[PDB]
Amino acid sequence: SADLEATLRHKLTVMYSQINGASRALDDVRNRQQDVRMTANRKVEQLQQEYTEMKALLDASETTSTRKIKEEEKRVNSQFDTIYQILLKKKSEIQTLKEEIEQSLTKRDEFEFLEKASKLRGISTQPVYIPEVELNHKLIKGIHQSTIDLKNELKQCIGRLQ
Amino acid sequence: ASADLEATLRHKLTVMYSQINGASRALDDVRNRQQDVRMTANRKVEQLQQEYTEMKALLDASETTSTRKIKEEEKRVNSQFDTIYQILLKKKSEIQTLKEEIEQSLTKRDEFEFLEKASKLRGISTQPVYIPEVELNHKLIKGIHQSTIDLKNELKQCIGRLQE
Repeated sequence: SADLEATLRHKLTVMYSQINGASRALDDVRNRQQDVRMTANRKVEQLQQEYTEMKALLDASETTSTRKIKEEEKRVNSQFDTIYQILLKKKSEIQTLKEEIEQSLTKRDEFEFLEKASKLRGISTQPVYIPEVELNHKLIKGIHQSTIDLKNELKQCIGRLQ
Repeated sequence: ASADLEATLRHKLTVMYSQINGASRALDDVRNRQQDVRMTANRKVEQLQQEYTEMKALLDASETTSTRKIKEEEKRVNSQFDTIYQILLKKKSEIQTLKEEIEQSLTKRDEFEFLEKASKLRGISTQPVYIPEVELNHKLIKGIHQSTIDLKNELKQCIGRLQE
């Protein structure tokens, strides 16, 4: 009769323990869930680094190429600077001989002219000669294409990994 | 005599005067070839620059497209745990309820009340709950992580030879 009530009392006690078992288990799951979140982020942060480091490498080759192009630009515009120099001289010197020859025929009838005149006939001049210079187009093309040949091979790697 | 000389000079002067303009035209010519050289260089930098921008867009996809794949798995697994939590909470509740019921019932002291509360307790499991093991798929993740390294290295090696 009253055995039933006392069984219930004891059961109550066991229940209390089951509840905690459940509460431990619930906390346990919430914690395995965080661990999982941590390990994910970890691996994302890891793969994020690769790409950063990839970008550093691309950024070098880009700069290193750019410079190679600019070095050529500079190479060539230097040659022209040297040609410019040479041409200005040619101009001013020819200018001087014009000025000489002209002011010589100022005084055509002095006896001294026939002497000065024949001297100036020996002083001949000639046009200015731009030599052929240009940007090395094979070198540049070579690069431009070649950086494409990278893009495409980077594309094809992103292929097989993904 | 002096007839011929002066006339030679006249002709010379006009050869010269014209060569002076040749020289000024030649000077303008080089300044213009220099701009052209500047324009063509810049073009080619600006073009080289675009490749790399486009390269970066491609790297930026794969990166995000991989990241998602990892996050999708995270979600996959935390969903399984959500389902386990659900199972466990429902257990806790059924028990906690029946404790509260049985408890306030001992106020009243009806041995039928008891028989009933006894039969309710027979329909509640007495065993632990079975947490199965849920794991992030490690092959899938390693697979990626290493594989993005396998990219870095092959991108490095392209940049090598495609730069010497």
